Order: sequence, then structure tokens, then C-alpha cells
Amino acid sequence: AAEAGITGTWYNQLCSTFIVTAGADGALTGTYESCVGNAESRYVLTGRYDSAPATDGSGTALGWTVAWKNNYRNAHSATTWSGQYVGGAEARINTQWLLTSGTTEANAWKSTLVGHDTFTKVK
Amino acid sequence: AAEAGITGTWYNQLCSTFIVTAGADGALTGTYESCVGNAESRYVLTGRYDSAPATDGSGTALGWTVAWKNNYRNAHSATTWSGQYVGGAEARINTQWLLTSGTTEANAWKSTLVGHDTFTKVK
Amino acid sequence: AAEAGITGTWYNQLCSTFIVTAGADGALTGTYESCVGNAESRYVLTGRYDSAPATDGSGTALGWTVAWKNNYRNAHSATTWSGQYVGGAEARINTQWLLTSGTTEANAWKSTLVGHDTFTKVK
Amino acid sequence: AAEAGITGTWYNQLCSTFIVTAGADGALTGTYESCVGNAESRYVLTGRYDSAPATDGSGTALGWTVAWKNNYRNAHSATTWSGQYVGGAEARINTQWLLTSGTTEANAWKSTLVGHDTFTKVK
Ligand SMILES: O=C(O)CCCC[C@@H]1SC[C@@H]2NC(=O)N[C@@H]21
Ligand SMILES: O=C(O)CCCC[C@@H]1SC[C@@H]2NC(=O)N[C@@H]21
Ligand SMILES: O=C(O)CCCC[C@@H]1SC[C@@H]2NC(=O)N[C@@H]21
Ligand SMILES: O=C(O)CCCC[C@@H]1SC[C@@H]2NC(=O)N[C@@H]21
Repeated sequence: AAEAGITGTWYNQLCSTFIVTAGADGALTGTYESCVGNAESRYVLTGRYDSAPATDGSGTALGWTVAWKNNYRNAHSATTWSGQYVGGAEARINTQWLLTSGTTEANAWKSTLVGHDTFTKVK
Repeated sequence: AAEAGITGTWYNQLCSTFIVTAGADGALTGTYESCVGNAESRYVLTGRYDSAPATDGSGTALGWTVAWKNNYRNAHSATTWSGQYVGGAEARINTQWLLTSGTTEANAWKSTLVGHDTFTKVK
Repeated sequence: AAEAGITGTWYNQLCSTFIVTAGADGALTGTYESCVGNAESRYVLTGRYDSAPATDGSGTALGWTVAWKNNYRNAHSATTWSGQYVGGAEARINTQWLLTSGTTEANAWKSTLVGHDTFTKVK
Repeated sequence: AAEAGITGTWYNQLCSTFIVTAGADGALTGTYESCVGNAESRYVLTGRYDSAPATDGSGTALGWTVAWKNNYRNAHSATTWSGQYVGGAEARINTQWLLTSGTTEANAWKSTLVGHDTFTKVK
């Protein structure tokens, strides 16, 4: 149910696009495009999901990472999204994220932004 | 420098073990073993790192995910670590993490733990 | 504008109630009632807000704390909300929060939940 | 034990100073001085702590807020620290924090930094 539900195109609350394949082994592979920040076009993502989730109505735990380097830009930063997939007619991936920039040691205290993204199958 | 510095075995501040290969393409692949929580033995990890970091003394941004399912246990949860690699004689990976459990919608507000891990090359 | 806008009753996305007075000195004082977790009735809150915010269209930074002890219950925990007030016809307080429980040292790694609350003037 | 243990001067891992009084009613009052960021001299803090903590060896949950406005500077930002006090010969306040800046709606996704501070009675 989770494998067959996660694979595809997802859209966050504004204008970012998350394209993912959920493998039978628990792998997440695809691309991410952010409409905000120091980013242009698609970036590689990889992650993991629970490939045997509970059947009690609980969501499916997952996470993925994007390092913000591609052929066009390098922001010297990486975001991880940690969350859960919720199935049904209004399917959702509800996440919180951590965006860490490469910094000097003196600036390390301010290296990491935190936020949240909600993904849907329709933009 | 970052590719040649990240690959290997890392140990957190207590008793967890992070085994990773940093690929030329920006990939992180390996295994994680936690000495705490609902976990036993090794779990698959995958992630991304900045494969062309700044040369100004800044750290190398990275992140990875573990879904807490293996052949022994399934915690129905996933952790993402977001952080930076700092090179030199006392090499470090400094991270913050988000641990999301699969929950019901009613319990989603309490789905996610936050913390921090510091990894070194010596335990 | 911020002082005259923050004072009053606020409601989160589900069923919690945030009653606050914004003082001229930057103080936040009031009570919080949560409809979830180990909580019953009202709890004291105190916090701070920027009493001279920017006039460029930016929000007003603020934060507050609740320790989850009152005359009825003690959860041995505390939540801090950090966020910004956004004025106008659809006024909002957009927050992220950290909920720390008192733990043993062995369990400290799992002491802290993270989430987000959006408050409006209408439930 | 917690009331008699929290009151006083605390120092973080680098060069910040946290001066606090823990009241019998659960109040935290005092001043904070940061050696980093857009900050100079002392700022008002207020917070809450569990004034009847568990006696089983668990820490004492607490939190506080600083809005980064004083007579010298206004950063248009606020930090909340959420954590626990650990008593004994090497007393500690272990915290995680959220630093929210006032932003435009377009920039709200990057409003909030996350980190951690460990406070001791000796610098
Ligand atoms: O500016 C950077 O360092 C790289 C781009 C970051 C974009 C962030 S990732 C979290 C949030 N969700 C999005 O879709 N975009 C932003
Ligand atoms: O209990 C679970 O849900 C699975 C195990 C979680 C272990 C966590 S991940 C973050 C922290 N760092 C570690 O090395 N272990 C804990
Ligand atoms: O269970 C506890 O430890 C005390 C109650 C916690 C309620 C939390 S605080 C963050 C979130 N927002 C709410 O309104 N309620 C929950
Ligand atoms: O730059 C600002 O917006 C105001 C100063 C922020 C200082 C932060 S608060 C968290 C961390 N701990 C400290 O002692 N200082 C920094």
C-alpha cells in the first residue's frame, strides 16, 4: 500500500516539486525542484521509507535528502525532510525539515534552518 | 577533500556507529547501528553530500536517512540527520536530526523527535 | 501595531487556546490550554515579543513558554513556541515548537518533540 | 531542589551568559547576553520551569524566551530555549533552541534557525 502510494509526483504548499520512486527494498530515489532559495532546476534526492508499515491506521515513516548542488548552482547546503505518508483520497506527505549550510566553525551556531512542508498529489 | 574525508566509520557521542561511502556523484551509502531506541544491528542508510564544497574554511553540507526496518525489527520510524563535515586532525560530522514515527492523525502532533549527534573517527 | 494586534485570544489549527497580553515593555503573559497531550485546563505562560518591529511588511518575532504543571496535573515537561505575528484581516501567529520532557540521562536523546502550530483569531 | 539549583549565572559552551531567578511559582526571570549574532549587552528573558519535578532521577523541564530588542539594538528576532536542568556536582542545563526572525511572507520558510546550547555553572 505504501510502495504503491508514495511513487509519483508531489507538490508542496507553495511551488516545489518532489518526484519519487519508492522501491520494494525501502529506497526512495528521484528529484526535487525548489521554487525558493538558492536553487534552480532539479536536484538528486535519495531517502528511505518503511516498506512494511503498520496496518492500524498509522502513517508510513520516511525521509530523504537533497544536497543543493547540480549542473547550474551550488548552494553549499543540504536539506533533509523527515515525515510520514498518509494514504487515502486526499493523500499527504507531512514533513519537517532541516536545512544545513556549510559554515565556518565561528558561524556553525547559525548553520541550520528548520521548517515544515506538506506535500499533496495535486498542486 | 570531502569525498576522501567522509568515507569510513564514524562514532557518535555515546555508542552509535555510522558506516558510509561518499561517492564521486554526491551519494552517501552505508549502514547505521544505534545503541539506543527500538533498534538492533545494522540498518540501510542513504544520503547526499556537497561534492564540491567551498575552499574558504567552511564545512561540507550533508544529510542521510535511516528507516528503522531491518530483518530483526521494525520501529515504524525514520531518522534524518542534517549537518556538516569538518575536516582536519580532529575530523567531525556535526548534525541535527529529526526522528519521525508513523502515527495516527490524532497523534501526528507528537510524531517527531529532534536532537543532535556529533560524529568522530575515534570512539 | 504589534502590541495592539497580539493581545487577545488565539486558537491553533485543532483545539488549543492561547490567551495573551502583550505589554508595552515586550512582555507576553497569559494562559494556554491544550486539547492534546498530558494536559488539563489552563497553564501559565510567559514570553517576549519585539515591541518595535520593522515597518517593511515583516512579521513580529515572538516566543513563549508553558511548563505543564498546574493544580490538576504535572506532565514534567515544557513547551516553547518560537514564531512571528502577521497582522491584517486574516491575522496569524505562525510558530514552531519544542516540547522537552524531564528524562534520565540515558533517555535524554529522546527528550524533545518538535512541531508547528498556526494560531488564528477565529476557531 | 530545582528552585535552589536553577537560580544563578550560567554559561554556554562558547561565550554566552544566562542570568536567571527561579521563582517558587514556576517563573524564570533574568537576562541573557549573547557573544554571537546581532546582539549587544543584556536582553530581558522570561520563562517557566517545572517547580515540582520527579524524584526518580529525571531532569527538570524548563524553557525561556529572549526577544532581541534592547536599548542598543533590535535584531527583529526571538529565541526560545527548551530543555532540562540536571542537578549534581556537574550541574547542566541542556537545551535546544529556535531562533525566529521577523520576515515577509515570501521569506517565512527561512525564518527559523535551530540549534542547541549546553549551560554550566563554570565558564
Ligand atoms: O537556499 C538553499 O540553501 C537551497 C534551497 C533550499 C530550499 C528549501 S529546502 C526546504 C524548503 N522546502 C522547499 O521546497 N524549499 C525550501
Ligand atoms: O526508536 C526508534 O524509533 C528507532 C531508533 C532511533 C535511534 C535514534 S536516531 C537519532 C539518535 N541517534 C542515534 O544514534 N540513535 C538515536
Ligand atoms: O503532554 C505533555 O507533555 C504536555 C502537553 C503538550 C501539548 C503540546 S504543546 C505543543 C502542541 N501544541 C498544542 O497546543 N498542544 C501540543
Ligand atoms: O542574531 C540575532 O537574531 C540575535 C542573536 C541570536 C543569538 C543566538 S540565540 C541562540 C544561540 N545561543 C546563543 O547564546 N547565541 C545564539
